[PDB]
Amino acid sequence: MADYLISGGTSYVPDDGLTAQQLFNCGDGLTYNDFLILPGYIDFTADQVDLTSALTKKITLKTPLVSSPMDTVTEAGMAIAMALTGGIGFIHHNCTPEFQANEVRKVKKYPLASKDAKKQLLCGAAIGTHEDDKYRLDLLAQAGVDVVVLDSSQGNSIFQINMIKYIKDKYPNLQVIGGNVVTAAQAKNLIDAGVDALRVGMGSGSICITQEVLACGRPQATAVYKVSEYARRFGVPVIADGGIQNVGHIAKALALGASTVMMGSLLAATTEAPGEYFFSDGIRLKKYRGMGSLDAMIKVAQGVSGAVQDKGSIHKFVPYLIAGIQHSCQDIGAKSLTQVRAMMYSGELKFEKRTSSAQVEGGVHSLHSYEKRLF
Amino acid sequence: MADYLISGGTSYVPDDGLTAQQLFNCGDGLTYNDFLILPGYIDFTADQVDLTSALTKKITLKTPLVSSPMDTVTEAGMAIAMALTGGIGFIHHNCTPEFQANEVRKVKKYPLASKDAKKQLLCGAAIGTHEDDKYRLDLLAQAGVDVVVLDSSQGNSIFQINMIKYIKDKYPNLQVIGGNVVTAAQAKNLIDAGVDALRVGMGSGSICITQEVLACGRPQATAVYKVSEYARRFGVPVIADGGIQNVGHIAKALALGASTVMMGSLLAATTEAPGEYFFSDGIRLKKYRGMGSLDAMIKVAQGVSGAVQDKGSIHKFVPYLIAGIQHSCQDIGAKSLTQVRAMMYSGELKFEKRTSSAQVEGGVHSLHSYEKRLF
Amino acid sequence: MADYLISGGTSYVPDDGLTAQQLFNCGDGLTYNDFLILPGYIDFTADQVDLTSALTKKITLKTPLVSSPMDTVTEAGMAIAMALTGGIGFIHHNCTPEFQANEVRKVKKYPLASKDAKKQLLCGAAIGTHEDDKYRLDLLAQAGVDVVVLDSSQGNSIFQINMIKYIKDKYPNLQVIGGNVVTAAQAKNLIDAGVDALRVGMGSGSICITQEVLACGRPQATAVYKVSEYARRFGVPVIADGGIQNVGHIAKALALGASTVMMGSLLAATTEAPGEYFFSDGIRLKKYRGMGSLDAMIKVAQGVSGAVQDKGSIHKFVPYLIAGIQHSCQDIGAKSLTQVRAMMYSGELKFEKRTSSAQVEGGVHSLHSYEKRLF
Amino acid sequence: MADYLISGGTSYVPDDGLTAQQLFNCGDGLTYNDFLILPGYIDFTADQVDLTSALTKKITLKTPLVSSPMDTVTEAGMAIAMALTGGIGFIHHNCTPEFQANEVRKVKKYPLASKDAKKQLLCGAAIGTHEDDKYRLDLLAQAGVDVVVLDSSQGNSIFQINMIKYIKDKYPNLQVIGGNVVTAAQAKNLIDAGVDALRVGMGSGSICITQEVLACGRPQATAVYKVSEYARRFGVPVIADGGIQNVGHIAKALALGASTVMMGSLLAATTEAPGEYFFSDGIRLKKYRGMGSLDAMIKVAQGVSGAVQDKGSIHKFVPYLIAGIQHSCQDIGAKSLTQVRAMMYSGELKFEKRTSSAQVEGGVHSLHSYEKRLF
Ligand SMILES: NC(=O)c1ccc[n+]([C@@H]2O[C@H](COP(=O)([O-])OP(=O)(O)OC[C@H]3O[C@@H](n4cnc5c(N)ncnc54)[C@H](O)[C@@H]3O)[C@@H](O)[C@H]2O)c1
Ligand SMILES: NC(=O)c1ccc[n+]([C@@H]2O[C@H](COP(=O)([O-])OP(=O)(O)OC[C@H]3O[C@@H](n4cnc5c(N)ncnc54)[C@H](O)[C@@H]3O)[C@@H](O)[C@H]2O)c1
Ligand SMILES: NC(=O)c1ccc[n+]([C@@H]2O[C@H](COP(=O)([O-])OP(=O)(O)OC[C@H]3O[C@@H](n4cnc5c(N)ncnc54)[C@H](O)[C@@H]3O)[C@@H](O)[C@H]2O)c1
Ligand SMILES: NC(=O)c1ccc[n+]([C@@H]2O[C@H](COP(=O)([O-])OP(=O)(O)OC[C@H]3O[C@@H](n4cnc5c(N)ncnc54)[C@H](O)[C@@H]3O)[C@@H](O)[C@H]2O)c1
Ligand SMILES: O=c1[nH]cnc2c1ncn2[C@@H]1O[C@H](COP(=O)(O)O)[C@@H](O)[C@H]1O
Ligand SMILES: O=c1[nH]cnc2c1ncn2[C@@H]1O[C@H](COP(=O)(O)O)[C@@H](O)[C@H]1O
Ligand SMILES: O=c1[nH]cnc2c1ncn2[C@@H]1O[C@H](COP(=O)(O)O)[C@@H](O)[C@H]1O
Ligand SMILES: O=c1[nH]cnc2c1ncn2[C@@H]1O[C@H](COP(=O)(O)O)[C@@H](O)[C@H]1O
Repeated sequence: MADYLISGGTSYVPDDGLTAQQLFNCGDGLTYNDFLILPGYIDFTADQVDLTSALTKKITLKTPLVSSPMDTVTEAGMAIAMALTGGIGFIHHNCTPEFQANEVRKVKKYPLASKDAKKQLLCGAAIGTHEDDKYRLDLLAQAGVDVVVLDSSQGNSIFQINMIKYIKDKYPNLQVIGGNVVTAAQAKNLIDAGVDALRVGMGSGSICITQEVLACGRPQATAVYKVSEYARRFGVPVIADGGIQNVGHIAKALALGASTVMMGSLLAATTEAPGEYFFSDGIRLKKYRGMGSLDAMIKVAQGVSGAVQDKGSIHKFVPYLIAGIQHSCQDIGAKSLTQVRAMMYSGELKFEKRTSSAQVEGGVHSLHSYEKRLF
Repeated sequence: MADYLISGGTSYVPDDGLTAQQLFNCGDGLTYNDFLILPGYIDFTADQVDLTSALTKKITLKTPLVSSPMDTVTEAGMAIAMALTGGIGFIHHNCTPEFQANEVRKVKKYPLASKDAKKQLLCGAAIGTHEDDKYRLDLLAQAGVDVVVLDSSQGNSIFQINMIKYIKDKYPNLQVIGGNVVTAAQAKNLIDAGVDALRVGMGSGSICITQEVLACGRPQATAVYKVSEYARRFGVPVIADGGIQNVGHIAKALALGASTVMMGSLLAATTEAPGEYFFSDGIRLKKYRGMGSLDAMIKVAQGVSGAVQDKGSIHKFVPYLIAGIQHSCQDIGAKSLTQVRAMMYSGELKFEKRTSSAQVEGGVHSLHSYEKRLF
Repeated sequence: MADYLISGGTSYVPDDGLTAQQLFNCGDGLTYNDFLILPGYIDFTADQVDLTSALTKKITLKTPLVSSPMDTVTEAGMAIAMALTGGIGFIHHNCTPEFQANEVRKVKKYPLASKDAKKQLLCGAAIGTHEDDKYRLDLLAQAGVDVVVLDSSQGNSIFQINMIKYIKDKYPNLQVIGGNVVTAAQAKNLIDAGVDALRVGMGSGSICITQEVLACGRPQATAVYKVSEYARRFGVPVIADGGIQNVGHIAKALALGASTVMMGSLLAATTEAPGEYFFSDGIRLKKYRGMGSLDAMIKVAQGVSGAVQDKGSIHKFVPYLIAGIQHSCQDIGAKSLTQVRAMMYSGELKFEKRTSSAQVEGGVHSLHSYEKRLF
Repeated sequence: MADYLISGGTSYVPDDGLTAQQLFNCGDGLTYNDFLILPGYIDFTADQVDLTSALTKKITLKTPLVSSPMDTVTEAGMAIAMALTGGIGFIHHNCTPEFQANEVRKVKKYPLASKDAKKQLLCGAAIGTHEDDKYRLDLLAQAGVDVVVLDSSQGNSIFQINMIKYIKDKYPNLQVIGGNVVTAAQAKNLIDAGVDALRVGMGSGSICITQEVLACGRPQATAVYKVSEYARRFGVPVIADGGIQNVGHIAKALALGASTVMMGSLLAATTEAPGEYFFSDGIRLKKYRGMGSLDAMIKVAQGVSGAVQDKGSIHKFVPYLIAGIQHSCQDIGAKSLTQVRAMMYSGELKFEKRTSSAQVEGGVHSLHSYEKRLF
């Protein structure tokens, strides 16, 4: 009878909110803490949200947290902790090739464990783009790296396209990560070159000053939406880096179309981070450089050198991140991240822009003094 | 792997077209032959499209074609033909009450057959709104009418609300058809009164001049969309009358949210139409009056008296109408009318506005002479 | 110095007009005689405009005029005249398979000549979609047809995708024409199936009533723009049929992104058209049926049967069409049709919408009596 | 074949971003750090970007960095350093005429060297507008100044037009710099007066308070776009001053249509700056006054007096600025500044607006403490 015969299954569900296409075609450069996600319907508990998310076309992870190839964030002790909790790591290329191959060998021998066909835990390693970096890839492949990141500030070079053509005939089983891209044109110029997964976002890092120096980049959330919108046409996941201070930005990045979220500062200064601790004004903190900083080794500095206070160990930290992600996906109303992105591209999951006074009341306000403890 | 993990099930499906909400909020008064439906995907043959569509909250028909309570369109010989091919009829109230009760008795004794629980074919009968028309309803209920139409040019009266309150306590099993409404406010003021199904559209009849005389009404397709949009919130089907010359307007009316389509001129001058034929200039044609014409029996004329050439019998005519509806629902890409409306309200089924030169090339053009034969 | 150092090469060139993307995102359903092309700069004569335009991914023609597979427009005597003047023909499938294979054999044995590698003039032949039409393709391939048209009113069926998968492994050198499509979604669902060239436009034929009957289709010029916009992403030409009464609509269709223009009524009633002439009211005219008319051989009629007055022979007619196309491309300001489409997609070639009174003064007006002779 | 015959040369290149005309017609007053430039395609190294940019209609420089005629920024020791690294200087007019003529004589006798026909390095000198300043120009022409700046807060006076008419008949080979203009109307009222190059921007200086005092001016980037848009119609370069703290604003100013960038505070407190150093709270800093400050020599103050910490010498500083400009032009994707402006006015180079939270994450964030070293 009529209660099914008019529409069928779908109830009314009023039209409060903006969809993602309506939000990112107003022209404004929205970042993470500039919009938010409207809630939906809950019919499931929090702990039964599966965070299965693809890294490349062939590589699938159990949780979408991947780390960033920076010489103060990832080495072997980092990648074992990221892969052991279900993510993946990327050993930086700011060292000698035998050192990077040694560390990839170290992590590859060694619950949600993210292991390959031969039951060893996964590992990635970023390479450069210059001609001498073809020798690094042949040392990383002998140690058996599973995925490589063509680490560059600008991903639309003829050099990176030539490197992708160099990899996709000498190693047909190896997965490559093209980047960095922010616009859909340079997404096109890499997906036709054979990239298995893009890496979106330039300028919005916690240490990047390349928007302040080179006048280039774009706001982060618009990049994550408008590259993933193009990249799902060809079945290519994207990776969002930079701009993450908290678990809310991870949920926003996953909701806008990113598959995994790459984090630099939020995993910096852990126990598994390279380097060691030192004290400044009584606060235990570990230093955190950028790749384009002039502490890399007439040159321009696309980054700064700084320090971050510690946050303990990762095995007590990324459980908080994954628990925050499933609570956010509960309040959104989807049982998986795939269902989050399906509800977003289907127009069901609706967003809303957030003004400046709305931002300053979204946080902590109207208190004399507070202490913010997250877990 | 990634081909499911980004979106899942839903492919890309580019964003060509306007949805119905984007189409009917431009402000323009679009009618039937002023927009059209963009096609979709076919994975089914034409003849397996089921046209099951609700008439009221309790009454379900097998095909959405219902007839109009006009004294030159429906009597017993009409209603047996409409119910016998799966629709329903409405015996007009432009006669004495014993005549209408006699004809409803005649049709109720007497494939897709539209029969009740006691296996007799369904029948409706329109009543007035004045106080003496309470005696007509008590004669039609003794003959056992299944649904009644509160036939009025303006459906938001206190008189019609009082008649609905009079019916919904003396006959709790009887179904009522409130109308005519064109705006969502008078949809609200009847659905809270207890109407089982609305009847949308004033002024857009083939013989109505009440837009030209009383300056009231609205364009038909916008009425059918904006009342059905309100009426599906409460599980109330709507009926669209007027403006139909062809099977294309039936498909457009069903796609915009109407459940059944009421037709006056397209079933006028059939063999089962009341009256008899006469010849004028060698063309066999049967006359067709309007209810608000001054040939009803200081008064204003809300209708004209005219004539329509014949179209044979209904049992060879409504097979053409239902075959046109399933071909249109094939080209749209939905297996049922319920799926058509679900794709429309879900934003999947997309429309496009059509300009004046687009209308004049949509029909027949650039020929010396042609003959248009439909079946 | 500064006259080159500010911009370089590009002069000012003020911003009068609308680009094609700005024109076909206002939402309106623009057809051919509803907009027009703003002129540009001339630095070349008319006769040195080359009309080289691709039919499929592999087939290239010398002039973009192709004919339509209709049983009153194309047979062998038509296809020899179309191929002999540089176009191509498509022998209709409204006959027995041995008759169509015989006529394709007849045209394949037999200046701008459009010939293959073996120096015989090209020929196409439309096939159906049903299972028994697999036997027609194997008879047309023995006679050596160069391209086939999957002739259908709706090109997004599972049946046509299955036919394309059936052709693209049994005949890897054969070219297929998918259609008919009007929206970019069904362009996607065929280009991934392996179509070499799309055929855009439904409803806008000179004899189609399928917008008036099945409530489906879209205005023609918006279809030609929005499918070619999607189809040039994958290097797939499109073919525009219907809506052409004159050489102006051919120039508008080629400017919006179509590569070749398929014409039904404008080549009907020629000397090379099938059938024979007859007189009605003293005018020599030849009949012209539609495929969906009920004169094909419970069924709906998607077309009408009519007649067109004669226009002589093609060898005196298509020189007028190609001369009109190069005069239009002169006034636009591009030396080739490829340069027309490059100027259109680059935003250089600008358009302007045209209102109803602008249409009625664009034609002939303010005269007592006139005679319109075109060549 | 078809891969060239549809469009030709131009690939798809999706439509992500806003062009400059779409950006500066939203009405908002965008400045430098309020939008940014989307990247493009790289097929060239950084060091082969030529920064050849015109100063006037006749004067061409090798790098677009010019200095500002302020009595604490430019004297002879400044202009030799600016011209020696390829730019040009402007000796201020806040002194006696014999002193300015002496210093212009000093700089004119005395790699990318910016030299005239007689192989001496170029020099400019600003003059006033009052009647006694006609005597300054006749002393500067005897020492042989190559270009003069009519230094004024408002460039649309009858006084400055009379001075331009006074110069362009007594010195037909001398180049004049009209300014300051911010709107296209006062660009028109000077270009018809005979200006060889405009000087755009009022109020947006690092020491100007004339927006806070005289309620006049406009945001800087909109001025640089909307005067250069008018000025390239007549082949007139523009010079952008004020609002520059970094090399990113230089790249944004050059991308919006400026030919050279005039900088006041970014070259203040160098070794070649006039005056001498002093210490305040342990930081070596040199004072930096404004021309409209009441330290010029009932009057209103259009400027403030302040101080800037040192940045070393220019011969180690402007190599950083030019290296930042060619890295920015690499990431944009153009081999020259002329190609940057050609891609901008052609609609190829696309921009994007940047919100407030996008600005606060574009810089350094989420760190405990950092040190920002640029080279
Ligand atoms: N958030 C971001 O995306 C971002 C932004 C800025 C910097 N960074 C980091 O800063 C690091 C350095 O940035 P980068 O791109 O300048 O490093 P890079 O060494 O890859 O680039 C150096 C320059 O050389 C050019 N190049 C590439 N291949 C070349 C070749 N064969 N020959 C000559 N030149 C070649 C590049 O165009 C570039 O201008 C990167 O590792 C990146 O991770 C990241
Ligand atoms: N397409 C349309 O919707 C449309 C438009 C115009 C006319 N019509 C047809 O024309 C016919 C006549 O139209 P109508 O509405 O004027 O018929 P009606 O007899 O119902 O209305 C007559 C007038 O009396 C008023 N009325 C209702 N109840 C009353 C009561 N107890 N006491 C006093 N006045 C009362 C009504 O407001 C109306 O002004 C209708 O049967 C209708 O079918 C239809
Ligand atoms: N301008 C246009 O695009 C246009 C519009 C209308 C009609 N036409 C012409 O009208 C002709 C007839 O139109 P048509 O599409 O109905 O012809 P058709 O025979 O191809 O279609 C007949 C119906 O059968 C279905 N079909 C396809 N394959 C099938 C299969 N194996 N089994 C069962 N059903 C199958 C189709 O969906 C369709 O509903 C066409 O040749 C076309 O050229 C063209
Ligand atoms: N970013 C900027 O554009 C900006 C803004 C404010 C101030 N400034 C600086 O401040 C300095 C002083 O500004 P200013 O324009 O007031 O200096 P000014 O001496 O040129 O102007 C003084 C006033 O006299 C008027 N004037 C010009 N010629 C005159 C004449 N023959 N007779 C009488 N009056 C005449 C002017 O209109 C002005 O009101 C300028 O050197 C300028 O560089 C720059
Ligand atoms: O030196 C730099 N300048 C600008 N961006 C950088 C630099 N080094 C790394 N990045 C990017 O910053 C990301 C991490 O930033 P974060 O997550 O904000 O801390 C990395 O994944 C890189 O993409
Ligand atoms: O007299 C009248 N004036 C205006 N509308 C009328 C009149 N009589 C009937 N109608 C309406 O016209 C509809 C049928 O019109 P048609 O389908 O266009 O022929 C009926 O269902 C009534 O709603
Ligand atoms: O029967 C029909 N109904 C609707 N469209 C048709 C029919 N037959 C052919 N067509 C289309 O009409 C086109 C030619 O129409 P014309 O060029 O306007 O004369 C053909 O190429 C077909 O795509
Ligand atoms: O006194 C003043 N008030 C406002 N603007 C000034 C003044 N003096 C100089 N300017 C402008 O400020 C520009 C330099 O400012 P800056 O580059 O922001 O440091 C100069 O080129 C002048 O156009």
